[PDB]
Amino acid sequence: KLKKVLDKLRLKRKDISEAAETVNKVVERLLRRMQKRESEFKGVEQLNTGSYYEHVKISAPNEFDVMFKLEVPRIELQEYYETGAFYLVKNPLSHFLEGEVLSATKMLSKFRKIIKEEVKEIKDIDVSVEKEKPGSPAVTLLIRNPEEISVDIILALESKGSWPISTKEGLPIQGWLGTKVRTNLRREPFYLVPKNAKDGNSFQGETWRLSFSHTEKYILNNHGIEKTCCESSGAKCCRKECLKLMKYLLEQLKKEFQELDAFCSYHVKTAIFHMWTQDPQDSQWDPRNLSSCFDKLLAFFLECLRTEKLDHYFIPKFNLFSQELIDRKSKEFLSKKIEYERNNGFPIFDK
Amino acid sequence: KLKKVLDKLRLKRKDISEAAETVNKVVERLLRRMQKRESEFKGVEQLNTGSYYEHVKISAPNEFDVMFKLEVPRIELQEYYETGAFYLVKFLSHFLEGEVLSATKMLSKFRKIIKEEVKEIKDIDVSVEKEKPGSPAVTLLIRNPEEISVDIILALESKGSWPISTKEGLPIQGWLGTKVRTNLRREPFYLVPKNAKQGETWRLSFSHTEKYILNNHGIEKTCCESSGAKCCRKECLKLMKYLLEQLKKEFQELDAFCSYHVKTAIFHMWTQDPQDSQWDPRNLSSCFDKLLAFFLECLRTEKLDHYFIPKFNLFSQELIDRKSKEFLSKKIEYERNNGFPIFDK
DNA sequence: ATCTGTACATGTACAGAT
DNA sequence: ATCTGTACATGTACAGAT
DNA sequence: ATCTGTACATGTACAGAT
DNA sequence: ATCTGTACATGTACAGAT
Ligand SMILES: Nc1ncnc2c1ncn2[C@@H]1O[C@H](COP(=O)(O)CP(=O)(O)OP(=O)(O)O)[C@@H](O)[C@H]1O
Ligand SMILES: Nc1ncnc2c1ncn2[C@@H]1O[C@H](COP(=O)(O)CP(=O)(O)OP(=O)(O)O)[C@@H](O)[C@H]1O
Ligand SMILES: [Mn+2]
Ligand SMILES: [Mn+2]
Ligand SMILES: [Mn+2]
Ligand SMILES: [Mn+2]
Ligand SMILES: [Zn+2]
Ligand SMILES: [Zn+2]
Repeated sequence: KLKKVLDKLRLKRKDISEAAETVNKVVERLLRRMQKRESEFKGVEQLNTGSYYEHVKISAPNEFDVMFKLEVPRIELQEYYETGAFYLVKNPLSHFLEGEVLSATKMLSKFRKIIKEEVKEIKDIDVSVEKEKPGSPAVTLLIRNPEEISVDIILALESKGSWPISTKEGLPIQGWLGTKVRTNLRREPFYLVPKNAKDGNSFQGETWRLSFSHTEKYILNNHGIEKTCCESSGAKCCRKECLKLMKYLLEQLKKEFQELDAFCSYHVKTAIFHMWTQDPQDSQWDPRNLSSCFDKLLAFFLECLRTEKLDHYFIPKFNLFSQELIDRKSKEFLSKKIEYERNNGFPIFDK
Repeated sequence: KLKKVLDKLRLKRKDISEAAETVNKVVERLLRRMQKRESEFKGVEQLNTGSYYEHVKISAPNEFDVMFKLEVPRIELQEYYETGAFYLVKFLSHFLEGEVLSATKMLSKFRKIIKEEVKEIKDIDVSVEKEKPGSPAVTLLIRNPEEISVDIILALESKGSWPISTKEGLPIQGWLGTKVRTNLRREPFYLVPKNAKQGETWRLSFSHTEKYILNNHGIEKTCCESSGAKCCRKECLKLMKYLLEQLKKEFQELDAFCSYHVKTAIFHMWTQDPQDSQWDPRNLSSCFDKLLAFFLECLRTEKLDHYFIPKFNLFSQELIDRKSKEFLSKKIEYERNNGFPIFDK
């Protein structure tokens, strides 16, 4: 029943194969262009992230996320007004500086210009660059070989120092993945992507946001308290399956209802990270109990909506569901929709 | 009772501190000599190994193992007979015996250098132990004034795929898992100048892999961590090591046995019984008793396969006589059936 | 002659197809 | 249950640069 | 190239709580 | 007796400086 829904959401190998071949060609060509001698982005490296590379993409392989990450040694960070997530950042990049402050907007604008130039010279493939969207750190490619595929090329600064202080009590995996895992994860770099809002606030053009997309990918692919969870000599859990179901519920509601424009799949991802922390035992995600596991995720998400509280998993003081970011009305609208589907056998899964 | 024995075997923080301070001085000075000096071993790097660095040393901090590992440009290995563990090495040109990199020549120069440097140490009472023909180590004897031995082990580091003899080894797939096993086998492998029984042959070492396993020994990621549950795996290893050590002190008949037999056996047992709840501290007695039963079965079948190299039998007749295994069997069974009176010594 | 940034070589987990 | 395409970590060969 | 600084894992040690 | 919290000690991966 839920299993039949998962059957419908499963990607097909033929679609995967055809989509990846084209995405890989485009991305490699753009990455090579970035290495040309006079490029401010020479030395940028690729990191594939997001649902496709975590194996939780649903319905079709039609949206791919790729970070083009540039190491920026000897950075000093200044927190933007105690928000925990947003920072000012203070030589190939000297053209993007205003005094000692690195402009996210100048740097993103040049990045976009280079990508557009290279895209125009692709005659192989039907590909174009989507109009910039406010609040996005990405240059998005629209590929039509024939099926529509979007690729988000995300500009990111790489810093190898210790993670900012706002993350100190974040990543609360000690009871689940453990202390050695958390220590090792926090020794990896952290990333900053352009905030890129057009909201008339101070430093609009120069504000960067923390990204832990690499850490999140690791977690999704190494998600059990037991080392053998979902391995060929261990037991299958239903953690990724619950994430896929919850993502589908949101995707379906969002297609129908403009009232839900403020919500995105990262809200669901964040909520399930909290549930995986609350219920760390693999036996609490037994496949035989798929319905009750999905049901408890739903109940948890409803509580987050109704109490207006969903803390960023890495930055606990940052509340993704504050009234400042999302209206009461929107949260209540979504709450009623979720409770309806839950209590009437998920008719939206049949559409 | 077993817990009281463990209390006696526990190292004291003050002894640890005093022993490590002296060991670290001597080791650092030898490692530095191997460098800025125009030695064939320039670029050798330190890797601490064995029971002290795995936190399973018992009784006193009086025996330390250190590898001085040298990366060597793509070598070619030829298995010695079909021993699995021993190899001739081809492509430091000073250490060739017509094209083969001689374990004896290379170890001899290494040992010469260490001896020379040791003679110039004036602040610490340290000497080099007479060479043992079976040993890949240059062994130091420190009087601190307590007696401390340090094994400085020369090792070639190779970054290639592990040799074919290890293909079915490291059988951790059901315990630590496939990602762990794959990642482990992506690390280098080591060759130490332990001769086959000759002079040119080298032997495989996985001391780095063994150390990782002892530090990451649970099916659960949180085993023995501050937000997980304590298991009794290392405590059973300590107890079994002490039983062998005590029997070996009393009976010369047991000279062919060593702690690495016990280590190998418990690796096998941890693979057979992977679940952390099968090693609950409340069940220390049962756990130690099943380790004993397992070891007795290894003795009775004359079979103890190297954990990494399955065709290498540490209990073959060629290495250990039938009578020696039977002698040990009887001793172990006596201690087991009389409540371990040797633990009270 | 050597050095090297770039891309191929090797190996296998994950999960879809049969 | 087996077979099989993709992703990806790490080793290494080498055209072009020095 | 080498070396120090940081962070926190692994331990010992012991009082107070359970 | 064990568990839990704090203090005190060593080992170790790796960034950044030199
Ligand atoms: N607001 C945010 N805060 C932190 N990280 C974010 C974020 N938005 C996106 N990300 C990161 O960037 C990745 C890609 O984002 P999206 O493409 O928008 C979604 P997704 O996780 O890939 O699933 P989907 O594309 O199937 O909906 C996320 O997986 C997450 O790691
Ligand atoms: N026969 C062998 N084969 C492979 N590796 C061996 C070996 N003998 C010793 N080693 C490696 O070298 C390490 C140190 O060896 P030893 O000092 O002889 C023992 P130990 O494991 O340190 O315990 P112990 O010194 O408390 O008795 C071992 O732990 C192992 O990793
Ligand atoms: Mn995505
Ligand atoms: Mn995206
Ligand atoms: Mn030792
Ligand atoms: Mn030794
Ligand atoms: Zn799982
Ligand atoms: Zn444990």
